[PDB]
Amino acid sequence: STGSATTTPIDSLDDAYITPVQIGTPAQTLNLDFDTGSSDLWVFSSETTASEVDGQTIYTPSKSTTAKLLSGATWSISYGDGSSSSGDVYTDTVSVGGLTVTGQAVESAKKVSSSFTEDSTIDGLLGLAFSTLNTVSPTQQKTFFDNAKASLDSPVFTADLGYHAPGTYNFGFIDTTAYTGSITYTAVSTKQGFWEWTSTGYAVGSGTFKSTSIDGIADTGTTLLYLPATVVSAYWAQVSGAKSSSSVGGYVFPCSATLPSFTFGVGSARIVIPGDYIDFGPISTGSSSCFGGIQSSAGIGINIFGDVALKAAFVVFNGATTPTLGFASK
Repeated sequence: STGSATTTPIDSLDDAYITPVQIGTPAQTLNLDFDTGSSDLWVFSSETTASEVDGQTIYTPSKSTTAKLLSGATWSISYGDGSSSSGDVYTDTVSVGGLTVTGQAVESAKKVSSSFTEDSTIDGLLGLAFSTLNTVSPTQQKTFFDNAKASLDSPVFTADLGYHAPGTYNFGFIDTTAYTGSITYTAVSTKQGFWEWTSTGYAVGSGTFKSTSIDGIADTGTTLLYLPATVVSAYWAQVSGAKSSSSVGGYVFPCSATLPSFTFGVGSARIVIPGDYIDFGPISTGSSSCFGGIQSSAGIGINIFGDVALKAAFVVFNGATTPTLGFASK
């Protein structure tokens, strides 16, 4: 089997991407944030505290003939941005892009933090990291990918995120029309439950490439590119008037600037992030200070190749017995 679904930016900045997902029978379509940095499929639901719902579409298990309470199971998750959610668990039929899993754990939110409530466009998350990170207790649950894997034509999914445009998540096949050149594969460590890999270095603009190992994760659920302070300083030093602002919470730059590109290494291959991908616009409405898309990871504990980096590539998440990542230009 295979699946193919379009993923759409939630706003003009590509802050996140939503993908429609069918849950239950008859189908209830929710727009989920596919997150390769977490491993829970959770949704706004008929159980979510009413004051914490503001425009999201909810899953109502009582209206699904295939929903079953997963008795005794609870979940609770906290994300890198300080957001959180928790609740109970149903199993139900879940389809993505024509690929169907029966018996998928669908984590029904009873509580969500303010950032979720305030984002009306995101109806929940669909985690695509390794199932060792799933938070369901007392019986850990599998991701949609892990449950689909054995049925897929190839044990892979691909992320093809757009810049200010829709893109695609494919499951079970690699669309050889969706990228240019060849795919370079690189080793993955699953030790922390993430798609963790080591970049071979970077360049700023037309500068020379610096060969240096940068361990980090491929995370579709993180907007920005978070790298070591040395690398980030080197990038923003090439932008007149850029500075790190403790009041704003990262590097800002004059909105009048033209940003340089940023290149990262994948083995001997190179992925180039155009400068415009690194512009996240005014810090507040009407400001002439703009927020940068490359930020320091120093206060995180991990480097994160988030959407800024991933949307410059066609990315293969190879879930074979020995997982690997692949990157191609596009």
